[PDB]
Amino acid sequence: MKKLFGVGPDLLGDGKVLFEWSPKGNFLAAAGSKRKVNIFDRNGRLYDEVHFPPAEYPNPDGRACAAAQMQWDPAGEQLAILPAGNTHVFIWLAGNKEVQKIESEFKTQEFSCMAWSRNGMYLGVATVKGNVMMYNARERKKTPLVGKHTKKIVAAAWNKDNIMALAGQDKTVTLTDGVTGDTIKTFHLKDVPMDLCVSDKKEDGYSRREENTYSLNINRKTLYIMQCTAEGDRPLELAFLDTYGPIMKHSWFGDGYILLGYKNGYVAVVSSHSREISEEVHSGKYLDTLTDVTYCASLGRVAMAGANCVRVLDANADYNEIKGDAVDLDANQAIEKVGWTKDGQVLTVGTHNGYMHSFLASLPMVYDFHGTRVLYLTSLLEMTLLDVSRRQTVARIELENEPAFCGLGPSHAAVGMNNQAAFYSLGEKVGKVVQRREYLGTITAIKLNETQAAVLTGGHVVVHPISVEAGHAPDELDVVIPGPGQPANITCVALTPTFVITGSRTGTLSYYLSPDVTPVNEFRHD
Repeated sequence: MKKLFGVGPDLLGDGKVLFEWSPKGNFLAAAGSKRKVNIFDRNGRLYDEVHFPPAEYPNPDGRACAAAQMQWDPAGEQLAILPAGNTHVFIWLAGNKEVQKIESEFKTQEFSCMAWSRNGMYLGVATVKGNVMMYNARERKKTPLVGKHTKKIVAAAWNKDNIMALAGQDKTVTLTDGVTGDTIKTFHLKDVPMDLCVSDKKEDGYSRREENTYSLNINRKTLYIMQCTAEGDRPLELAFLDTYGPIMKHSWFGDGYILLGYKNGYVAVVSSHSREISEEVHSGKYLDTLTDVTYCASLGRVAMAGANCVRVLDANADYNEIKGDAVDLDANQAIEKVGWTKDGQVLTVGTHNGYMHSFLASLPMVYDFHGTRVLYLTSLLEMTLLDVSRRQTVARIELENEPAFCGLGPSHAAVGMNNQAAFYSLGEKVGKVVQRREYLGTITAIKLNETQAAVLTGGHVVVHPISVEAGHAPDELDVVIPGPGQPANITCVALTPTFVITGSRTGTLSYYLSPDVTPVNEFRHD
């Protein structure tokens, strides 16, 4: 991979880096030893800095993390930071930057773990005495629930059934409803778990599509799979080989698969169904240390957390160490948490002494084709007009605006965060700022030709020659193809020099011989 961004022990301190990505992909919150969380950007810039109050139970270990267990809800609206040794839960809003300090309603009781709902409207944060507070995102009220466990709940996860599930130190799994507040089911473990991953167990029979099968890594060696969907009520026993090491943390992923991250660098995958349950489909030695395993369920990428390096396993290619994706770091750190973006853009690597490490994955598909020339992208700052046939660089188009679209015209290239048209000429200057047209609507289907860009924005084919001279404005030069007074129905436009081909919803494939507004032909796609 190529290095995108990385922070030393300055905004984190000389400690372990624990992170979680937003599902939006534009926010990454990394917490280090010092009591500050660095919310990052898609480029890795510091989006927001939050300062914690002095903790009532400060951490005596320097090589650790200030946040006990933080996570992002799968909606991208709130960040629930849970600092270590505190009596508060910081809901960080990604919209207005304000920190919602939710005090503990259990009369100054130290929190242990939290869990985000898959729907996003529910939140359950656990204490070290087993008490779990209830918080709803849609109403902003705090509801205390006194008594769920008798000891510290190490981790917790929600499900799609709105059932609060907990992994407490009292060797119990409480499946309490998030609406009625009643314990629906209770599963008794044999020892102390440390994680809780709730995902579907697909079988060849009939199983429920909602998250109802739970899984807990017990003693960091043994994983129980109890089904609640349609079959059985017992934790179906899994026996794993002791030579592979201890599973430091499991994480359910894929089609019922289990990401068995064995602490000795071993990786296994166990399928979960009725016929064979205890078999290990994936078997291979990959590292010597595995302090963290993780999965992104969009690219099939499994990241390792070794003592010195980070190995990327491509689940699309049967968990192979792609060294073009794998990362070797300096021999003075120890990757404690490794992660992916929830949709997957950046390999996120956190070491034990504050080296924030983040690496751009396989490059995004920001490409447009106009003949053999391809307006593809090589990095988030510059896309590259590079011909496939010649493999010799034609244009390294710098993108001051965010790369979200590229309109490959023979004259210009329109880039921007789907409303800005950062028109980038491809002639005398590569990537020059021709126009910065923050359009009135989203730039849906722009089409650039030798003069104009058919900026189909707001359902209107905005047609305007991009090379606007000094003293002129493209805004008045926007020749709206379904002009003001004509209904807008075009959902794709093929701006060509011969014809401005506009694909309407009504089928009016209009053919404007003059590039502005006048047709000599109009195809009716009935």
